[PDB]
Amino acid sequence: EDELRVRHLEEENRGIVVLGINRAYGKNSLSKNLIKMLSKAVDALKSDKKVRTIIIRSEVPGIFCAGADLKERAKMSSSEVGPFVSKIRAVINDIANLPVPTIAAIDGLALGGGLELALACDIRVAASSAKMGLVETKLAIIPGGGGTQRLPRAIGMSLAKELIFSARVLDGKEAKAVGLISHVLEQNQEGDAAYRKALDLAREFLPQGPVAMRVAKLAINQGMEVDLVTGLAIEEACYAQTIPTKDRLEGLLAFKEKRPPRYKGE
Amino acid sequence: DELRVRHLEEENRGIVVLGINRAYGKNSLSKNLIKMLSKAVDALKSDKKVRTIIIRSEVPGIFCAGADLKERAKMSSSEVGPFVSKIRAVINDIANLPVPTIAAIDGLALGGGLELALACDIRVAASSAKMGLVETKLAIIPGGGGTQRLPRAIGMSLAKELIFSARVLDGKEAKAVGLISHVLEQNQEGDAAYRKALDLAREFLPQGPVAMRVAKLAINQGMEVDLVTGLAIEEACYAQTIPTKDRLEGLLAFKEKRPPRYKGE
Amino acid sequence: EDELRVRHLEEENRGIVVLGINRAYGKNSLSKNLIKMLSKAVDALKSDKKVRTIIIRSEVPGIFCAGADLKERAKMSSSEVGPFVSKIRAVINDIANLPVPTIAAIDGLALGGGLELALACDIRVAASSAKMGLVETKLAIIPGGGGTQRLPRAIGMSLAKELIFSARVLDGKEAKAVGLISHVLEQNQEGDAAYRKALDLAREFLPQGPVAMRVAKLAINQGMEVDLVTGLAIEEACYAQTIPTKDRLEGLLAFKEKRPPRYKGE
Amino acid sequence: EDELRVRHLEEENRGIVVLGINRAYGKNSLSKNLIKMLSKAVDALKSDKKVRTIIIRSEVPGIFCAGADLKERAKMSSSEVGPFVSKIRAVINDIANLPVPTIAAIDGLALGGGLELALACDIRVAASSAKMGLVETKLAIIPGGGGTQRLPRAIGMSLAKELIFSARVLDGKEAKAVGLISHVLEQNQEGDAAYRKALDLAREFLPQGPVAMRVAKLAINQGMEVDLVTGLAIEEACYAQTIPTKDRLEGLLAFKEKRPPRYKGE
Amino acid sequence: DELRVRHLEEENRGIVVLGINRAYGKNSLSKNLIKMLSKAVDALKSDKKVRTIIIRSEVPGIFCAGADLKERAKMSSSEVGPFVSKIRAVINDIANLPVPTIAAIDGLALGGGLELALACDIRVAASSAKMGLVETKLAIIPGGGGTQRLPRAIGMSLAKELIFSARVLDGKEAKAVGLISHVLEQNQEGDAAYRKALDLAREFLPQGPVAMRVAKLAINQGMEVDLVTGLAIEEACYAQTIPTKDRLEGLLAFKEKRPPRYKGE
Amino acid sequence: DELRVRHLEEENRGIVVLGINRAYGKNSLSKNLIKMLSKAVDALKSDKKVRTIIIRSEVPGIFCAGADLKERAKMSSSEVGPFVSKIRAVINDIANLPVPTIAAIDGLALGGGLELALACDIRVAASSAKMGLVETKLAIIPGGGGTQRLPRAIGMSLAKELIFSARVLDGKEAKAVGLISHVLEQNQEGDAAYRKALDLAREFLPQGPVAMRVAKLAINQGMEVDLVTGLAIEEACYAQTIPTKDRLEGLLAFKEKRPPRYKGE
Repeated sequence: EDELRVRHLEEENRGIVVLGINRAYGKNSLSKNLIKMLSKAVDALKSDKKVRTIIIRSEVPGIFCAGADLKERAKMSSSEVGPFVSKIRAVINDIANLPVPTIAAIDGLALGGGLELALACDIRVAASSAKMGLVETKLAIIPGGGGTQRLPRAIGMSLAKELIFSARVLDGKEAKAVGLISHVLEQNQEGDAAYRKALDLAREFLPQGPVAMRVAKLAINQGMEVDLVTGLAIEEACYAQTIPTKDRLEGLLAFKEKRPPRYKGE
Repeated sequence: DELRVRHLEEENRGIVVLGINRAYGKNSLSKNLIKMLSKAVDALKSDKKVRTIIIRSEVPGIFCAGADLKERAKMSSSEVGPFVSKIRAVINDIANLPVPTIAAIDGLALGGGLELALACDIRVAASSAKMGLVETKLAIIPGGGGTQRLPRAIGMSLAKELIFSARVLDGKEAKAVGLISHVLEQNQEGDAAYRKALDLAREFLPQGPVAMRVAKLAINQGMEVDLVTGLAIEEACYAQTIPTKDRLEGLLAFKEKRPPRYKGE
Repeated sequence: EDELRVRHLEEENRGIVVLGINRAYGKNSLSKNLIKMLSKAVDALKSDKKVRTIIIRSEVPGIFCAGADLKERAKMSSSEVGPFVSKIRAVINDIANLPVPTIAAIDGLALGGGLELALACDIRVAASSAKMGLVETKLAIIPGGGGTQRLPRAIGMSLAKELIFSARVLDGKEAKAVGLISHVLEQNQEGDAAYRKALDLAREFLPQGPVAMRVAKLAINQGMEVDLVTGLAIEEACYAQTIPTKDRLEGLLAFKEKRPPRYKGE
Repeated sequence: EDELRVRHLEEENRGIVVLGINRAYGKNSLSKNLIKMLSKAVDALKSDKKVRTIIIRSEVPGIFCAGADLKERAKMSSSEVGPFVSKIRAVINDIANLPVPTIAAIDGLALGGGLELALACDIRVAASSAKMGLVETKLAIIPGGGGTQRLPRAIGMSLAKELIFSARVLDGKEAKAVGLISHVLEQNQEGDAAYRKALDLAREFLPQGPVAMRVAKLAINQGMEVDLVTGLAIEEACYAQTIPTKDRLEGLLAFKEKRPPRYKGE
Repeated sequence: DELRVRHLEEENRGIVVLGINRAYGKNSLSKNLIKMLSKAVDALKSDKKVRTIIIRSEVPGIFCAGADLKERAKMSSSEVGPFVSKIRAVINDIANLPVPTIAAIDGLALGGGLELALACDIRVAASSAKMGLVETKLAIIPGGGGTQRLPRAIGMSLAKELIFSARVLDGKEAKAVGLISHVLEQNQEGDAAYRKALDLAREFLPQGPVAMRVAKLAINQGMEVDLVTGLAIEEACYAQTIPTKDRLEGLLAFKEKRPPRYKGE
Repeated sequence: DELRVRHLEEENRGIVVLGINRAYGKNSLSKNLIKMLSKAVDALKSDKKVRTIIIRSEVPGIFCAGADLKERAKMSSSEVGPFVSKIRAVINDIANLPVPTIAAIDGLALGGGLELALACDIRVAASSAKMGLVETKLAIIPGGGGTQRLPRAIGMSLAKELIFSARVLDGKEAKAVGLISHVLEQNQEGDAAYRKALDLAREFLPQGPVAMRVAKLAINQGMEVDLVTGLAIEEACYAQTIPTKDRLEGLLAFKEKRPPRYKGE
């Protein structure tokens, strides 16, 4: 539908792919079709061994993602609501599990599923003028795209509760103050400052061992959700996977030869 | 009268205030207060109209100083553990209250007092309020859930330092370590935190009663298990809002550009 | 060997034991020998009945611990690397489980296993000019001393990922900002300002009931890795161990006679 | 009134407390009034210090507990059902947490809440002609008293799913075969064979250290629901509570003096 | 034709059968069979009429021998992990199917085949059927969920012994160790397990569909978290059956003393 | 010399036997025996050639009666806990040994003795051998990890009954409740369990040593967390066998129709 663009950058950004939501007519809302294409694009990247970092952003200035489509929802029977919402929770969850580092570039409004999708990314950067929040309670529903789990985990229980309870919408500076995002930018004339920073942060990842980066992610994500001792065992298991890699040795042969390693993900 | 339960009205309709009023014992958690607190909390657990609860003190300069140190000295060792466990228990029921809860700290909050506040979803305190867990200074440990809720609320390292040092912080410091989410200058009446709490609670009033409750359950429950199980819980909680009249009124209210009229169901 | 010195301070500071890494020629790297001595000291302190607080520091200005020695590593068989790194992970984990309060005085560089050792301590104090990070990914490996677990738990998942993915090194001032350390200050002329602070902090711990302090640490460490309900049960079981102590009585007595308590452990 | 009987036995049964359900007119179903009494009797029994073992049984021949009273349920508006069922669940869980060993004597029908009640007990004894099961699915609902959790834990997930999915009722012998009960025996002329076997089993628990017995239950119940390593720290904290008991020393003293021990709790 | 998905009728209406038809390679989990399997499994997740699913083999004497050994020798080290994980993931989706699942083992079930059976809620096998995880004999380990579901199904001790020894058991032994819940003597047609499966399936058909699904969720999810969280999960699952027409029918039927007639809703 | 650690050979190569030779105390867990046991276990953790470990007593009719009472009665309150923890810690180190472990029970196995056995992967015992946890009869509770390993091994209800009644079971009863995986009639030499253990041990030897090690890790670690994390752990362990020469050998062996010859790596 062209509503979702999957670009593979080059040159200086080689190794970076970008997922851009282009559906201004719907405020980039999650229509039953946009999640299909999203779910489709996500599975594709799951196995894409070339990718080293993934940026998720919008190509519609002023808007990141307004969440689920109110229009379609009001035309859904109760027995259909649950299934559709769970579909969104699952795609958002697959995104949280992408193999490489993920960065959400919020240059605009990010509500409900929009922020939940961003919460699924490893890192979030946003313009100070961007607005985000989970307003589900004002509609007598609750965040249904993982938000009740990821928000408390990212900023703490007390603040995640207050935001969800008051269904308050924060701006870039506020989100930054509560830790919702790790970098607050000054919006530029093209309305893509968050994206530029994300790209910049991404390049910063490109020079590392592809295999080490992926298992580092796995150790962090998996370990945080089990007791520390099991987490340590998981760290050992991920570390073991970097040992028989050419890259491990290429790393050593690069510093001994005083030269930038040329990792291949092997 | 050592425990006041007020159902506010008009603009504050839906807000219930639990006020500790034991000036004589510095609002210490005596056997009696603990009993009345438990009755109060259980009754509210089943109250259908409440949309937010505020826990505060009706004695200026004092939130709650903790367990009655006098009664403790009059308990045999075999009675200590059971008693302290009753404190840990009631404080845990407060943490599980169905609706949003706000602790208004306008005075001293020590031991069980601070733990009581920790059981609340949100904490608001005056700058001049003093709070801390000084159990280690008495050769014991926080026993009202503090060893669990303090590290969870501000991180392990800071929680450990505070407990190991038995340090007491003022409102400003509490805000700085994230022990509370709102801090402000005490006012002439000595109820600044309470006034602020009231304003914050009003912000919760307009939301769907059913969704607010299951939202609380998904957060409290989900945070204590792996994320995947958490998502399943979020799914089971969301599912309960679908067949509610409220959910429909929300979509209707949105379509008729007007304020939603929620009644729970 | 004087590579790992164990000082048992006394009078005014009695109860405080200082563990000093002194391997200037190797930047306090975790050589095979060091971990062996470290493990012996840790295990010794484990059962020491007079300790009340342990401070871990370097006696080498500008260097806390550079992490795993890159020399010895480049000389290991792929089947040896794993077990070596695991020994580091294990000892660092024994430090995490020391029975009493532990403080890390970071007056110098803390990289890889060095920062991981500091993470294993209960509290971290550092100089603003001190550097620290986990740059493993740059070498196509991941943190192996527990970093993938403790870093995310201490400063949050997103920031921990950003630091590990980019392999960024922070200074004390930045570490404070992200909550990596609890106390930051300006290095003094002696180059031991973190240490002075650590010492001052440890002294705040001395007056408290020794038994209560140990089970408080047990309740917290253990409770943070399980559900809150079980954590409450743990707190109860830990509290129970303070009820039949002489110190608990002394405490209620001191309070009565309005005087300073005199604790002896039991 | 006498719908719930609490008896404090003596002579050779001193220490055994019997809780008998006596509501024949309603098949001992869990009516609003019966759950209240049960909750009161349960709450009081926790703080009870002389109790050494509790037996839950029925004063009515051929019937243990039919579960919830379908009469009241039909008169309950949808908004009242969930809260009432969670109350049955909570009380049954309190039964699961009683301090001393618990034994369910099943001399009759045990359906739904009745069986869930028996599952909250540490040990289940039943007449071979006793019938028991969770038939909620035949009513388009699910076990609501902890059955979805306790049945799978007690006899395994596969067998638990089959019983709940088919809403099958088993007899005492098939219950023993699937491990639902520990002891099964031929019913006697009195119709209280299970109860008699429970008393004998109970008497086997009396001669043991009361404190050790209690913390042992805590250690078993709590450690089973968390990772094993945390479970080991829980065992540690529980063992500690027996160390400063006079009973521990009595045990050692009784062994030396080759004579039966005389414990008193403390 | 390698994967037949049937929607039975008559007395079996509501039962869906997924049959593996690849005698060519002992129903081995080839790249194609896996893609087809995943497509069908995903399709069944949204199938709103199915009330129970049975997984079986349409090839007498063989259930599924596991991953295709021929294809494996052609994969690079970098291709193995991904492929094995795909299998582990598809087997996990089967384990998460909304309705009751029954594995009918009338033949050989090795590695992925036995792991596939472990993903089903219930297993029935002919006494002459052989099954096991022999990965260790090939210097690898069960990679389809076996190291997790086997210990959970039969216990740690027995699972390690089977995996350490890479031993193959027959239906009778599988019954003895609790690996299967139902064992029967095989028949000429070679489909005795499938026949028993259908009969068991029919036992499930009359129950409330919504209650059946949330019961399965409560059991699967609660089992992998602490008991208390598990009770909260049960509460949330039970709540979803409260506002259903089926639940009122259940009560109406009991009062009219007739068999209830459920429709999901 | 109270603990012999021998590395067998000729058909038994790869098997190491751990023998408790301390009859003057019923093989009780003395400070000294614990020190030695801990040293052996820690040494075995790096022994690159071992493929299976057997723990048994070289004293007829006795496995291990647990901690030594004589020493205990000489320890002050402050020393018991630390010592008991030391027992729990070493027994836990045994549960974590890298290779399959079999406990050969040919005699009395009480307290720490049975607990040590519970730490092994598999338990074999003579029908006449006796074992149990009688701590509660001494006013204490199992302190070697029994409160945790027993319930997990035979179920909560049974472990509670055994611990509460401080009952002693014989090999036959141990088999019936699942406490042990194999029971034999004792032989004239009084080492029937040992011979069984050796035979069972020899069945492990041919398998890929790397795969065996990571198989145990997947099983032990996966069983203590949620299934999903467990599947992730299995993936990480599976991944380690991919770049091994043993895996390739396994496939080549099959192809050339000949028994595989693994050397680890």
